[PDB]
Amino acid sequence: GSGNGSGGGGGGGSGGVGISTGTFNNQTEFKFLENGWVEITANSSRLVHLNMPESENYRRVVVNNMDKTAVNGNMALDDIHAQIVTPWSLVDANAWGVWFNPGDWQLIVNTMSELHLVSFEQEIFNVVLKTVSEPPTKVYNNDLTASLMVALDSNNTMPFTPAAMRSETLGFYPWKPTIPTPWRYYFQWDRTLIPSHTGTSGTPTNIYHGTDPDDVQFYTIENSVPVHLLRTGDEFATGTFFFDCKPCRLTHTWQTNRALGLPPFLNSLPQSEGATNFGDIGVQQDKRRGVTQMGNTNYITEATIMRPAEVGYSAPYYSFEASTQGPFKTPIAAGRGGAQTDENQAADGNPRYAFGRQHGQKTTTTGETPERFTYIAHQDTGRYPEGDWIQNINFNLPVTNDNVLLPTDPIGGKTGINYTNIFNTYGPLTALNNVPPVYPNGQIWDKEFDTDLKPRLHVNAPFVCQNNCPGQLFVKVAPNLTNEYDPDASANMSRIVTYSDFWWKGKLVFKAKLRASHTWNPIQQMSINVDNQFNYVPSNIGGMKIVYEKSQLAPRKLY
Amino acid sequence: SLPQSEGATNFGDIGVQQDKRRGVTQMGNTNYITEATIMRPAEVGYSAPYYSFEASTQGPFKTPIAAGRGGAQTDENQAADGNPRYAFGRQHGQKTTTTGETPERFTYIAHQDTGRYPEGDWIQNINFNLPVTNDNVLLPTDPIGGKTGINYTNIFNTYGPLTALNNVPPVYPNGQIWDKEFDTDLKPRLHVNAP
Amino acid sequence: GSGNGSGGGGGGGSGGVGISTGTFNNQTEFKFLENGWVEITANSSRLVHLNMPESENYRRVVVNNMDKTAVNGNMALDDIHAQIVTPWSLVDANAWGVWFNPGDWQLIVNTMSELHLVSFEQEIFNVVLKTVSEPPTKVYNNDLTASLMVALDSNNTMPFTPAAMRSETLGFYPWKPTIPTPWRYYFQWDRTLIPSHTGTSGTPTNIYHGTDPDDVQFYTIENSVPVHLLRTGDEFATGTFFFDCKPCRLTHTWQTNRALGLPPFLNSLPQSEGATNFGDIGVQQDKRRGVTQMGNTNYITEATIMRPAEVGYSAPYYSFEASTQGPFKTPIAAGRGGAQTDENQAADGNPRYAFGRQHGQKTTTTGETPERFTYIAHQDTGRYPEGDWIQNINFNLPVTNDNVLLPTDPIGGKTGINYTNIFNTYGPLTALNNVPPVYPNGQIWDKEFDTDLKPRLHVNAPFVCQNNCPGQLFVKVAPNLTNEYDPDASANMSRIVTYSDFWWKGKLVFKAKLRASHTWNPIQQMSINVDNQFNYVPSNIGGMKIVYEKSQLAPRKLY
Amino acid sequence: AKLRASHTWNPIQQMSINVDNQFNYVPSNIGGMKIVYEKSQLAPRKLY
DNA sequence: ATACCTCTTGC
DNA sequence: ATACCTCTTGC
DNA sequence: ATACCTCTTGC
DNA sequence: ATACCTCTTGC
DNA sequence: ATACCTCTTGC
Ligand SMILES: [Mg+2]
Ligand SMILES: [Mg+2]
Ligand SMILES: [Mg+2]
Ligand SMILES: [Mg+2]
Ligand SMILES: [Mg+2]
Ligand SMILES: [Mg+2]
Ligand SMILES: [Mg+2]
Ligand SMILES: [Mg+2]
Repeated sequence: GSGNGSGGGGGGGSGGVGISTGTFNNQTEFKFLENGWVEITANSSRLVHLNMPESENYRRVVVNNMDKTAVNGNMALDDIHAQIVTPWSLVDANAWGVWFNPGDWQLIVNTMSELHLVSFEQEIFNVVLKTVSEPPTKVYNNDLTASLMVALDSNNTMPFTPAAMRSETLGFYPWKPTIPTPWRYYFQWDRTLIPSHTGTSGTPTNIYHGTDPDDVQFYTIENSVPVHLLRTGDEFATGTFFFDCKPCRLTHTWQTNRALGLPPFLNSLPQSEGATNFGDIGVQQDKRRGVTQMGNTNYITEATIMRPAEVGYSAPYYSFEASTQGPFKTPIAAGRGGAQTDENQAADGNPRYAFGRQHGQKTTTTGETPERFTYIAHQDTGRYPEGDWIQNINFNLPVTNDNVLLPTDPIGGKTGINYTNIFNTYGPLTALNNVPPVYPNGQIWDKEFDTDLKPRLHVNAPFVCQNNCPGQLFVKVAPNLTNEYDPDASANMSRIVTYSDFWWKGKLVFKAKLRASHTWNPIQQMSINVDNQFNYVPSNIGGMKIVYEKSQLAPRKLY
Repeated sequence: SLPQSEGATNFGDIGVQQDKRRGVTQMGNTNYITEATIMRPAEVGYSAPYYSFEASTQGPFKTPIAAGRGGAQTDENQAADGNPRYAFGRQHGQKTTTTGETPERFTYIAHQDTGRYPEGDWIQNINFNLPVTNDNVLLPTDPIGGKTGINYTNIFNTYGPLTALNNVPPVYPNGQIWDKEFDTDLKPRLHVNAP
Repeated sequence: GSGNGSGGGGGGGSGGVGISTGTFNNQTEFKFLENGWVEITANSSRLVHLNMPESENYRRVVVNNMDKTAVNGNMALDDIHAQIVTPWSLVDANAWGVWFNPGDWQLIVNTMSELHLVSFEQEIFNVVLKTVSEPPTKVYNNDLTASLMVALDSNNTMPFTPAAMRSETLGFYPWKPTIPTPWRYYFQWDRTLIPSHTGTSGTPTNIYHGTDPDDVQFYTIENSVPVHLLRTGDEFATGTFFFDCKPCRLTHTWQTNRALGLPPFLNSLPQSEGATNFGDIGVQQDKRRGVTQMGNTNYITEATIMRPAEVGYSAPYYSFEASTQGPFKTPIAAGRGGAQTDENQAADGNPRYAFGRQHGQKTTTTGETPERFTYIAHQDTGRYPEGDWIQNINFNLPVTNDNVLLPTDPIGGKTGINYTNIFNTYGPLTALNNVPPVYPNGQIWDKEFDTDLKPRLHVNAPFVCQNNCPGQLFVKVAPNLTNEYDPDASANMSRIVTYSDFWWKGKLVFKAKLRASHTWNPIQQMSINVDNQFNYVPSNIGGMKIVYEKSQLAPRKLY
Repeated sequence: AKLRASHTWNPIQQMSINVDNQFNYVPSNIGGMKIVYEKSQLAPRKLY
């Protein structure tokens, strides 16, 4: 029935028991420079809460949903894999929402034309630790001398696990607390699994072989980073980090192979208004002057005519490939979009995000179903397979069935397939763009692969750091023991129930550039209205939510 | 959900409905999120036709690969496309005393797990309604062009802007060490004969 | 039902109540220098836990398992001895495992050729003390003003008790806490005990005489070291210590007397492959040219021929000798090894380690039986007695039974004995090596004897400090009293239940040298594989273990 | 070239001799010689 | 033109 | 802030 | 350590 | 006080 | 008197 004793505070220049060590700031600054450059500084802070780990051990676990895949035709459902599980927790902040609110986004997006990522740093403070002790009256006392541990993997020794890919970054609301996630990482494993269908006879091999001892790697924080111990008075801070990576644009393109170059001169123009009064080239398709890449005909049509190269490309879908560890969907860059979609035509390439209350779902809404959406980029660089086709070289037309392959004809005798599903047109002439950011649920920057050769882009984030990326930040509560402890014993050790709270504050800097009017007509711009109006404000209860928004609004020539 | 005792059957469990999990995919239609669905930043390795022979002005020739294969599902017998094979005489490794003019040989199987296991591949209809119907899926089993011993994986290709991979590794002692680059305007990102 | 009061923290430059005083680091550094020297720096930290002593007294206890020895034929089982028991606890860290993990070991061992011990220092911090107070609800409160005591025997006044000899050093896992052991030391005593056998009639004298007052020595910390008192804010640190001792090699030898020098020229060579096509010297054994140490014959054989000196030596076993205080096994240097062993032939010289979870045994395994092993060095410098023999000087052969003594003939009329059991061949020509390290359970360095003349080596560790060795570190909880205390009273004093936790961190430095290829064939190297693969990783539960590994892998000429 | 350094807790793969291959590295009683092939990228590295 | 199984008892 | 059982590997 | 809804009544 | 799996983007 | 959709490859 004691308060513990209240203990007394000694005082240095950067801290003590009853001395704050930090300052809260989650404010965003725009600073206009000469020539239309802007320096955007975004501050962000949060109160973070964290419990002691389940157990102070590292574990090696295997996951096995064999049963589900055992089904036949449920290949895609495979979740098998191995992983190391640590006692540490990770503080990840890589995600649009952590840093900006809508108002901000708006601005950026409407007035700028390109954006560069500059630097970033973070710090922790006002640390606090309390212990619970318990008729179920729970009491809480500060444990003045206990500690919080912190480690920053600046060397990037640990494997990299961006958490946004699972919606586990921090929260997006400055005024409400949040937490870090428990850290874990992939551990190697061999695995086989033969695809099958409903109609498939017997049991296609489906097994977990084990682990290529060659491929083994087991890391630990303890052995690789220096751990800091903070007490309340303590505080920690990373330096400032600078990024090396390309800029990101905020404009989208729209021309496709069809709109490149000099359109054909029309010998004949309409003479009155009306949406049926077309113009006419006025020349026999087989009599026109110009250039093609087709040696046989004399036809020259908007679809035949030569273009300098090729925007976009086509690839297989839905493709699953498989290697040593099981199958996985083959990614695309492009996505699709347009008039012939409307989220329902929604296909391959468009990404889809799913998430919780901490990241956008309405706070007050009950029921644990995740909120979702499919981002549909503005950039018209994807494909409409249905429109594709292939024909015989003789090119005698109108064309015969025997000389043409359609998205309609079935391949391999399977009805619901056609060449477009296994087609691929990437090649030296291909040209395209990087994905666009996705607010607020998009990852912001990402690490590059350590392969000898490399992707030309990643699909999860727009900024890929060329060199090293900022090291991960882990934390964890220091074990607080009871008076009984026998390491020699097999049992798990008992600890005092302990937990901690601390504030975290970060600063992320971008640099961008104002855009300027070039066309006569105005352009698209994000804006509020009666329809969405409520998405941007709390409910009479404090309901909040963050809807997704687009990024590359304005157009730009492609050529 | 974690296991509570040792034993190679005590798996852990995510503990969430596959169609209820949070996260990201590159698939606009479902709500499924599985280790195979989930989005990855890009793609290691690629898949290519085999055994492919192409032909130009001077005759046909095998189309080369970078990757090779390897792993648990091989053991030199599964040995396929990509793995290189060296053959040679006494001056270069074959036992000096051994008589008989048959060359000694081997197939180098790299350690780097960057190749493909075609059998495992598959393709399905966009509607992605599953478990899947035969009509909506193409397998390494179904025969293409009406030829039994063929399937899409033989003419498939997945190289693309997202692809990522490594250079071959050296091969002692029979590997070439360095090599000249082609005088074309555009160039290979690597050669397969030397590092 | 109070929290004690929580007390308030004052602040100096090196500490306070809510100020951390240390940094956790258990990381290992390799720093490559010019000429292939490396500086290996190994850091290591632990959370140490410690309870108040059973009693604040020094006691003088005698141990007596008379009964067991009383048996007859159970001489070896004698455990008698005297000892002082202190209230202090000892922090010992002298043991391979404290400092390196396997990964490390690997490296070292595969790429280096010799290793030197350089310096070492340690420190303690983030001290904490709590008190337990108690329906059995135990509550824990910090006692802000209580203290921890610490003493460092830099003068080496206390008798030296390396704890690894009993597996009581600290733990080997950075991520799990551990503890110090209770300190005690031998106290002199006189004792007699006549060996006997099963078949032995009556009661062989078997007694504890007492104590040669001459030989008496009783030390106390208090009277010999300065004790520091740390409070939470306090922290302590030893200087840095430098070792003076020989290097240790990481290569083993293999030639025996048989492989020294110029082999005999073969006048006749094989002409085809096959493991039966031997070569032939081609000269009558009694007609060859060369040198022996045998004046009588003319025989010259690989076993007769003279060698420059003698590798290895032979000694009695199993020998027990006895002096003033009872019997004890006579130690050997060599051990044995090879083809004719396989842990089952395992004899005299090979050492055997036994230990708990804190030191390698599987953490999850239940049941208090110790894990064990017998280290079998790679260096081929031991003997195979069975092979030995002795013969009459006349050397007329083939030899007669009357002229030869075998490992088979029984000595003293005892069946199960032969000369080799009491044999000894050490002598001026003998040559040999130091023991090799034993990871992870081996002691690392050891003190030298204060005798006028000295051992040429120790068997428990490879590094013996020539001068002084780093002083022992003791700690102990300061008595925390109740309000009642009467020193004048005979009863034991009552104390508040108190205990403490603190982190300890050390740094140990070696310096080594890279090795280089010299032979055509590759050599042995430690490596992982399917078979051992799991020894190096945690179980799905957090099971851990550390298997033993070898040290002198590569070979080296001996001559 | 550049020396490598330990980073994981577990040791890694390493080329080594043993009873099985032992003879590949030495001449026969006749002078038989041979050179077997060996691997090159033994150790692992994160890819990401 | 020999230095402790390389270069290198060099520099 | 460890030197050969003190102070004191100081001075 | 408050300046006209940011940074910034700074520089 | 984060740099490309150590020390060490140090010196 | 042409520089990457302005002024402005200026200053
Ligand atoms: Mg650093
Ligand atoms: Mg570094
Ligand atoms: Mg393997
Ligand atoms: Mg592998
Ligand atoms: Mg002193
Ligand atoms: Mg002294
Ligand atoms: Mg006497
Ligand atoms: Mg005496």
